[PDB]
Amino acid sequence: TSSAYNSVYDFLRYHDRGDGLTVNGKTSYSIDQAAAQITRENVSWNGTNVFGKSANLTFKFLQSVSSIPSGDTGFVKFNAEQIEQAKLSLQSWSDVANLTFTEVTGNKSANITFGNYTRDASGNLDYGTQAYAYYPGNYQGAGSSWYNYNQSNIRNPGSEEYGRQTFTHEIGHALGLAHPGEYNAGEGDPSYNDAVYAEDSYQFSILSYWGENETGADYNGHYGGAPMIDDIAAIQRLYGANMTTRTGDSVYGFNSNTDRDFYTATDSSKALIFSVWDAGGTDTFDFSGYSNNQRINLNEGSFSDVGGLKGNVSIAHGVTIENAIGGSGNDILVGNSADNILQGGAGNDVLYGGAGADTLYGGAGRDTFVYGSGQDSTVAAYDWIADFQKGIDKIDLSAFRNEGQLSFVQDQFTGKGQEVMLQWDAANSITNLWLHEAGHSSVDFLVRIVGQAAQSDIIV
Amino acid sequence: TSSAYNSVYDFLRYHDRGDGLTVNGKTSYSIDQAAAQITRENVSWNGTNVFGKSANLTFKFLQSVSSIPSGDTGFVKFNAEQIEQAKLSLQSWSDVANLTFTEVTGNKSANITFGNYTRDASGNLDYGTQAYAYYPGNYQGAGSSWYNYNQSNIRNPGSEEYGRQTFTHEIGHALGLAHPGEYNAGEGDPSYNDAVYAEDSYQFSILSYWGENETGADYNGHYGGAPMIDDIAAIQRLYGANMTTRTGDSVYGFNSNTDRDFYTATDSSKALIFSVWDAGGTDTFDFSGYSNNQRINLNEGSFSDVGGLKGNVSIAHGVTIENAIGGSGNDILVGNSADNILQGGAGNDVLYGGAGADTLYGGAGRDTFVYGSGQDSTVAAYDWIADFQKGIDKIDLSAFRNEGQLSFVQDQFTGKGQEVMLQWDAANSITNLWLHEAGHSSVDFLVRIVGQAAQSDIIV
Ligand SMILES: [Ca+2]
Ligand SMILES: [Ca+2]
Ligand SMILES: [Ca+2]
Ligand SMILES: [Ca+2]
Ligand SMILES: [Ca+2]
Ligand SMILES: [Ca+2]
Ligand SMILES: [Ca+2]
Ligand SMILES: [Ca+2]
Ligand SMILES: [Ca+2]
Ligand SMILES: [Ca+2]
Ligand SMILES: [Ca+2]
Ligand SMILES: [Ca+2]
Ligand SMILES: [Ca+2]
Ligand SMILES: [Ca+2]
Ligand SMILES: [Zn+2]
Ligand SMILES: [Zn+2]
Repeated sequence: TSSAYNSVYDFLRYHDRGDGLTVNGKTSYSIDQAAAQITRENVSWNGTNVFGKSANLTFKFLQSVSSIPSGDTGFVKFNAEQIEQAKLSLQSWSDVANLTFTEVTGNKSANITFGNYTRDASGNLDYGTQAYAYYPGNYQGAGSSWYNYNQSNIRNPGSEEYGRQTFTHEIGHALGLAHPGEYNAGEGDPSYNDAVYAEDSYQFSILSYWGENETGADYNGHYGGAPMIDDIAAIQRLYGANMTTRTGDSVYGFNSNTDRDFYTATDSSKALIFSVWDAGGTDTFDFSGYSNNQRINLNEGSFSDVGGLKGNVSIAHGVTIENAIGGSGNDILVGNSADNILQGGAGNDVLYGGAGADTLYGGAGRDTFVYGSGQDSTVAAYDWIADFQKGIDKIDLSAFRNEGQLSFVQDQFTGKGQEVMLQWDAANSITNLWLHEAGHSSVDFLVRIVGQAAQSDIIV
Repeated sequence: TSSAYNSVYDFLRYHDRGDGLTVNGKTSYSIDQAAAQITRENVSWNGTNVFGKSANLTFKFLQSVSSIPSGDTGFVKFNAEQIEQAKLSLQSWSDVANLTFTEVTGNKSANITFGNYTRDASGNLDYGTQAYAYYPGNYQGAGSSWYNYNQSNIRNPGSEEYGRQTFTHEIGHALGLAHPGEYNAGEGDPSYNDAVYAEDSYQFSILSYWGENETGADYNGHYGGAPMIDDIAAIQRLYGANMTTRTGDSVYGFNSNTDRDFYTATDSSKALIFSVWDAGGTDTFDFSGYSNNQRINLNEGSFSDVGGLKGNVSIAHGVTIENAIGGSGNDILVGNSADNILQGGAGNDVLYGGAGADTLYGGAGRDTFVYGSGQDSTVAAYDWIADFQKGIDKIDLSAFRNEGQLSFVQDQFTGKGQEVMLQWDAANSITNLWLHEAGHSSVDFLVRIVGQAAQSDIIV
């Protein structure tokens, strides 16, 4: 098999997990096992051991306090930028789980509160700690979240990414989520070594303490400010999935119509770090503004390498994303079982539509359109390649070698199977590529091509 | 399991074939085995043993003859109605296989010719025989077809359905197709008993000699005038499939946009008998004008009971039809793995979307929406039921009993699995039906409903 097919084969297994694997010498958890681990405290605003139940919550920016439940002192109320960013974090949660958030003021009590502190119980300045929060419950301070105003990232969460991230994280605790493992700041000096399972890192959960690098991802110094894939599954386990979110045709990345900063890149220097939740419609990963070689996977639960980062984009369980556009780099685009439109852009790209009737544009450059199986392009649901360049692009059928090397025939099939034919339709200017597969009584594989193709453009 | 689910279960297996079955005490052939049997003469206009190769053929209405190759005499040329109907038959073939037909006149030779006879070699009137034709080849008379002008059905093929049928049949021989079994008129007195395989009947092949009744179908005295399912597979085996036919959104039945008489019903007294070939687009079986209880299946290779007939509609191998509309009768509509829009119409209908994200309208009456498995409506590709009537329609989940009887919960899942919940979204007026299936760690089944539904509308 060619390296183009191999490159797809391996990318499809990027960050495989669960199923009794061991990664970094640790036990590997599936999304759902990570999610049960994150929700092990079994507490939510609906009570203890209540799962799959939605909730309507209130939140409040404290303007003063009689005391802070941790004993810390030097209260300072949220400034305008902290308020705007905290609302974005809340929205990043209610986007994915069945939660509503409504602000209250004055003397009304609230499920989730926000406030800063600046000193410890002794009255001494604290410039060391970052933030903390209290689980849902009926006790004094339940749901309250607290942030160290002496940290610039907390004062400026809109310009310092760790601040927004910290907001999303502490709100997570305030909704009932725990760290993926038993560890907390102030309690010795834990590390990724103490992780219960391999996927305990920022790549999978912003509830983690560990950098995405511990799992092989690399965000180049940036912090995603929104729930990651296992966070989404966890919060949904507690409160149910939100099926009203972005149910129209949604575009993520460049030219985004999400009105969400963490899904939006406005120019090539923007870093994207997100796990997408999308509840309906025909959706596109538009990564067209980057020049880096990217690897984009549209399979649910899978990770992509976008914009020069590694493992920075994923798609949540229960989500189907249909289209992808690469950039000017040499990209790999992998579709899912749906009907996908894949656009490689400039650069020399590898596109794989997988199952379903996909429509493929290699764009400029020397592109390869890869078929891993007869089920990729059946007659009943055939692929189109819409911009094929004779003598420049390639169609890769090397995967079929596993059942006998395919041979070309000019205009008739012998019946021995494992033959490929190109047929030119002069009236429409379409080339039909037919493959009569071993074990098939009828000719069941077809890719239609808008343009001419030569025998030497087909890799067998 | 309910009788609604059972009714779907059985309909899905209507006319099962191949796979070592025996039907009517005979060996059952698959479409492809029937097709190889029909093409056993191994001859086509491209020569002997040439398969999968397209052809550009000519045809001619003889105006006189020096002799007729069978020895029959009393030549009479085609009349205007025979010419129009013969062209429709030719078109019914070139619609499905990669053939073009071009008429020639004067002294030019032609691949396929048409002419009538009226007497035998002795010069005596023949009012008994019907028609015959000669296989492709290089010999004198190859491809010629001949019809008995003393038969009113041959003179009036536009008003007498057996005439048009006979045209399509003899043209079949002229393109290289044989009877499904070794038998021919004049050669003793063959019958369905002599059939090599069970599916040798008009239900499957208009090359057959045997009535559709021999296989349990019933066309109420009508004759389909176009290639049936195994005829399509056969002709495509010889000449390749025609992928340019009806590649837009095509509607079959009432309100048809096919401009084909055999796919078109203009009012409720019209009988439909067809096997559809369609090479692309989003297509609809519109059977809305009938009052009979109908059973409509959108799976490729499957048969339906339409307009009060039995087994009169099928879908050819390699074809995907997406939508169906029933009539005022009590119908069953079965979808395929694609995203299907199913409309039951009036009457009490059973709809089953099967896999994919389907959108279902029960219409007037007491309708049942049936789910046979978790894969029918995953969160990633969920069904909509768009006109659900609380207290009138039903959603049938009885199939899930096979893995434990489903129980209802009001607003939270226990985690034991096999529970169903209805959730009302007041802001949008949508009810979400969630099913947490045994063996699933997350909640993976969802049907969304435009309208209210009661617990007692769900059949577990
Ligand atoms: Ca969407
Ligand atoms: Ca989608
Ligand atoms: Ca590219
Ligand atoms: Ca696909
Ligand atoms: Ca390219
Ligand atoms: Ca190209
Ligand atoms: Ca495909
Ligand atoms: Ca069509
Ligand atoms: Ca279609
Ligand atoms: Ca009906
Ligand atoms: Ca379906
Ligand atoms: Ca109905
Ligand atoms: Ca109804
Ligand atoms: Ca479905
Ligand atoms: Zn924490
Ligand atoms: Zn015959």
